[PDB]
Amino acid sequence: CFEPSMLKKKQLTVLDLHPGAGKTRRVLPEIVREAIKTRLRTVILAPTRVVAAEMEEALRGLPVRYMTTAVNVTHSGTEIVDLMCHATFTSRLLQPIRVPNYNLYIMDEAHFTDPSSIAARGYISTRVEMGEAAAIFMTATPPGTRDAFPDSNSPIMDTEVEVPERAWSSGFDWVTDHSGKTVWFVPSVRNGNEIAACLTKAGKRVIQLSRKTFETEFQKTKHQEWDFVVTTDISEMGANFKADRVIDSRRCLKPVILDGERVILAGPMPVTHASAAQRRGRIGRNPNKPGDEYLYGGGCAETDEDHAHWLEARMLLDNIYLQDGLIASLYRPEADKVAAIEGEFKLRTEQRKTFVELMKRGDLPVWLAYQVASAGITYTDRRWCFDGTTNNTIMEDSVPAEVWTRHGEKRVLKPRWMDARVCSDHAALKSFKEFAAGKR
RNA sequence: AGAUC
Ligand SMILES: [Mn+2]
Repeated sequence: CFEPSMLKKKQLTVLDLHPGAGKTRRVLPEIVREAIKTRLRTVILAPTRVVAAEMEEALRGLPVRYMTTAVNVTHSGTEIVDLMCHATFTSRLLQPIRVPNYNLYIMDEAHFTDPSSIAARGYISTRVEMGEAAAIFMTATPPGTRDAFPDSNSPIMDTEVEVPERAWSSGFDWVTDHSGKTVWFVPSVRNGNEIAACLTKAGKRVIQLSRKTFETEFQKTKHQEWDFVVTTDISEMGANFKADRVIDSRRCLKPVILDGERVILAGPMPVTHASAAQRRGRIGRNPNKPGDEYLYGGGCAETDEDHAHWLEARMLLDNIYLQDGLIASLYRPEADKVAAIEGEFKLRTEQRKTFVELMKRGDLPVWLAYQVASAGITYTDRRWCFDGTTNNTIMEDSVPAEVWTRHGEKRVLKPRWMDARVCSDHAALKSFKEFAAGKR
């Protein structure tokens, strides 16, 4: 557990705190109050807007500069503590700007494998190792450890069973015979839609959660009755339910780079241990309501090296300026997930600004932005969106999607580099069509 | 699938 000793330079502390143990509502305030007392320049790193909003609740009234729109408080101007999301921190490290020389970095959910979180751990741990700063990483599953069954406030009954992943008409009576409340993690929105329809058909009350619907739908879990929450991994962090069962497919979709050539949303494939621990961690939280059960349908992923986020983290970190041209390393327990030589992705000055602008203003995925920038293409030149090979054609409703270009021509979306994330769902395609049209 | 400005 935490002690003020850990606030000295050259100390990186990983607080292994199991789900429900108090990372956000107990330990984080404790750390922040001591940093405020001792006037340490501190940044708090939340993985998501949601967790940031949860953080402000727990830090209510303390002098914290919230560098996120997810929170709106009056700032005194004397605030020495900043709060932002992992991706915001990493993006700002990429700008030609003045990053404060924070003495203390506090990262909550330090297992997050978003490429910007991985890159932030690399930068932060390198700065600690150089003697410049102190850092505290909090998670239930410290990087480098593979325990899918961490401790809990109340004992959890874990049972491996065949978990249905499609609509069913028989053979799974235990799903619907249950009279409690179930949180069911599914690999995708479309997959949860089919299961939710099947459960609704059988007379259950279902709330569905995803990135696209979380805002409006999650509050319903607080105020309406419900039998099932069917959720994507949106609910792995910063989401809590009054449930007594989790059903876990133990699968996910994850971006994968095929042959160095393109990015697909591979799967469904096994989740990591960290993600299984988070999913299981939705229950077993209430010592007054024992009896919770975790029903899971397969193993966890033994190697995450196929995940594109590892290489994308190195693309960010190779281009984050440290000191007179040094390059930060990935956080050591995770450094073996990428086999690329040191500095392989460092871009020269001009191509680097393009990569940065492609990601921030352009909102392209890291891997894609890097392909464009490293080809010498300028930010506003969108011709590559239309001149790929035929197998790069983006479909809409099984018909080649089309775009009115800045030159008043209707062209089929066929990007020179295919990254499935630009058209994996409706909002993504819409954002990329605007990009291909020259609108941002 | 997720993520930020
Ligand atoms: Mn927490």
